[PDB]
Amino acid sequence: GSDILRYLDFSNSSGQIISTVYPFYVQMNYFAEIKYYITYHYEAKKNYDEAYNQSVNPLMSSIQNQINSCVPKKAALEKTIFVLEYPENHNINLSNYEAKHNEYKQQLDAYKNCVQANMESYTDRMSKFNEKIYSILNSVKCTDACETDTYEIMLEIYVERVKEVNHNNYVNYLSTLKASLQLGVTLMLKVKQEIDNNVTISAINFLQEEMLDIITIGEAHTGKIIHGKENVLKLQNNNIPPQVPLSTLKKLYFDSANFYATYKFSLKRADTTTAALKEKGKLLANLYNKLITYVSEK
Ligand SMILES: [Cl-]
Repeated sequence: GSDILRYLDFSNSSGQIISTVYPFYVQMNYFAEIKYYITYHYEAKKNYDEAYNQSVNPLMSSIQNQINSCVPKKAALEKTIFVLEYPENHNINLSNYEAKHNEYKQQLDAYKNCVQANMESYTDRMSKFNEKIYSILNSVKCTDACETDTYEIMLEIYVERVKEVNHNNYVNYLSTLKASLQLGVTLMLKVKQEIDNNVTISAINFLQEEMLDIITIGEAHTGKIIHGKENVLKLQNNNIPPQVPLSTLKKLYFDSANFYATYKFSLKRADTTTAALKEKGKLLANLYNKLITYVSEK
C-alpha cells in the first residue's frame, strides 16, 4: 500500500509548504475559503465568483498539469524506494544497493525540482489575485457603518472546526516515535562496529532516515496546524465592536480565512503522514528481526 504522496511535501526558507497533492498551495485553499465566506455580500460574491473563474481556475489547471507531468518521475522514485526497502526480496547485493541509494537521492532531487518548478511565477499570480480581492470587497455596500455579522458567523464556524480534533496526539506521537528512531540510529552505529555491512543493515539505515524525514515534514505541518488553530481561538477571545469600518472588516475577513486555510491545508496532510509511519514502522520492525538472525549465529 505504498504511496509517497501521503507525506511528501516540500518546505523551504520562508516556511512555505509546497504540497504534491491538491490544492498544492495554501493560497488556493484560502481563495476557496473566501468564496463562501462572503456569500451574503451579494454583489461582492458575484464579482468574486467571476474573478475566481477567470484567474484561480486556469491557474489551478496549470499547476495540476505540471504535477501530472511529474508522475513518471514520481514512479521511478517510488520503484527505487521499493528496492531499497526490500533488498533481500529483490536479491540485490550491497554494492548495487549503495548505487540504488545514490540513484534515490538524484531522483528525489529531480522530482522536487519538477514539483517546485515555476513556484515563483505561481506565487506571483496568487499574489496578484489576492490584491484583486481587496478591491472586489469594495462592493460591500456599507462604507463606515459595516456590521460584523458575517465575521462572527464565520469565526464561530472556524472555531468549532478547529476544536474537532486534538492536535496534541499528533505531536506526542511524532515526538515519541522520533525519539525511538534516534535510539535506533545510535544502536545501528554500534551494530556497524560489530557486524559486517549487509543489505539488511543498509535497509534499516535507509528506513530510519526516511521515517525521520517524514517526521520532519509532519512537524512542519504540525506547526501550521497549531498556528492556525490558536489564532482562530484567539480571535474569539478578542472583543470586536458591533460596528467597524470597511477597511477593518476586510482585514478581519482575510485574517480569519487565512488562519483557517493554514490550519486546513496542513491538517489534511498530518493525517496521511501518520499512516505512512505505520507502514514504514511495520517494515522496520521486521528489518530489525531479520538482522537479529544474522547477529545471533555469528
Ligand atoms: Cl503516543
